[PDB]
Amino acid sequence: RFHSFSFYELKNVTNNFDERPISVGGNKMGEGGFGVVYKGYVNNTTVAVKKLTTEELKQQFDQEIKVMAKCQHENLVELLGFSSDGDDLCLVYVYMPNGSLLDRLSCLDGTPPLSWHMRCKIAQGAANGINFLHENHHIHRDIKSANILLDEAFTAKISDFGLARASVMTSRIVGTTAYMAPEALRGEITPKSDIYSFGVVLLEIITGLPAVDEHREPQLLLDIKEEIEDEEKTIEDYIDKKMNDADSTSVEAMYSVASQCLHEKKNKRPDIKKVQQLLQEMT
Ligand SMILES: CC1(C)Cc2cc(NC(=O)c3cnn4cccnc34)c(N3CCOCC3)cc2O1
Repeated sequence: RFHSFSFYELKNVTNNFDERPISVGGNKMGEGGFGVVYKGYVNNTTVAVKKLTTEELKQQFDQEIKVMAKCQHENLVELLGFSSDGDDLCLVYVYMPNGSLLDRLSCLDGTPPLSWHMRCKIAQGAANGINFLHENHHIHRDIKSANILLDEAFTAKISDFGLARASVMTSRIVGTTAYMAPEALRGEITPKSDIYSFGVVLLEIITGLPAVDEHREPQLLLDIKEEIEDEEKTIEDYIDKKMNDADSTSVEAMYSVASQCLHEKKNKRPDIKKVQQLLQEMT
C-alpha cells in the first residue's frame, strides 16, 4: 500500500524540482542513468524523489513499484509513494543521509574514509539485501556500488529495481559493463550474475578503487584477481591506504569471498546464502 501522489503534490515537496549542487546549498543529489534524484520534505520526513524510450522507461517504473510492493527489508531502500497521473513518472523513497557506497568510497565532498569495521558491516548488509531478493525469486541485474545506499548509521540499502526480473537469454543486454559477468555480457539472465557483480563491489570495498578507470592498468578492477593469482601483485598492494584498522586476516577473508564470487564459470560461484555465511564467519 503506497501513497498515490499526484504530480502536483510532488512539485510542492521538491520546490518544483530545483537543480544542482547540494554541497553548496542545492537540492539535486545525483543521477544513475535512469532518473534525477531530488531532496524534499513530506511534512517533517526527508525524502528522495526520483524523476525519471517511453515504453521501456514506463516498464522500469512499473517493475520498481512491483518489486517494492513485494519486498520489504532493512537492507532494501523503502519506497514511500509514486505518481503517474499526467504522463510523468516519480518515485518517492525514504532519504538516505550518507548517499551511495560509491560516493563514500571516493570520499566525495569531504566525507571521511570508511573504516574497515564499517566496510565489513556494509558488505554483510548488502549481501543480506541480495539474499532477500534471491529468496523472493528476483534477479537484480544491476548490482554496483552506486546502487548500494547508506542511511544515518551506514546500514546498506540495495536500490534501483527497474531492470529486475522475477526468475534464459535476452535480446537487450542491460547492466553496467565493469560489473557484468561474462554470461551476462553473452545475454544470459541468472542470479549467478548478481553474485559476480557483488564480487566487484567487494573489490571496491577492499581497494577503494573505481570498478573502471580508463586512466589505469588494468582498466577493470576485476582484472586484479588475475594479477594476484599470478603473484605479480598481492592483496596488500591493492588494500585501500585510506584505512588504518584493516587486519590482514579479515581482509584476506573478504578477498577470498570476492575471488569466489568472480569465478569465470557461473556454476562454480557460491550462491548468495554461502556468500552471506562466509562474510558472517569473517566478522
Ligand atoms: C546529499 C547526500 C549525502 C545524501 C544522498 C542521498 C541519496 N539517495 C537517496 O536518498 C535515495 C533513497 N532512495 N533512493 C533510491 C534511488 C536513488 N537514491 C535514493 C543520494 N543518491 C543520489 C542518486 O544516486 C544514488 C545516491 C546521494 C546523496 O548525497
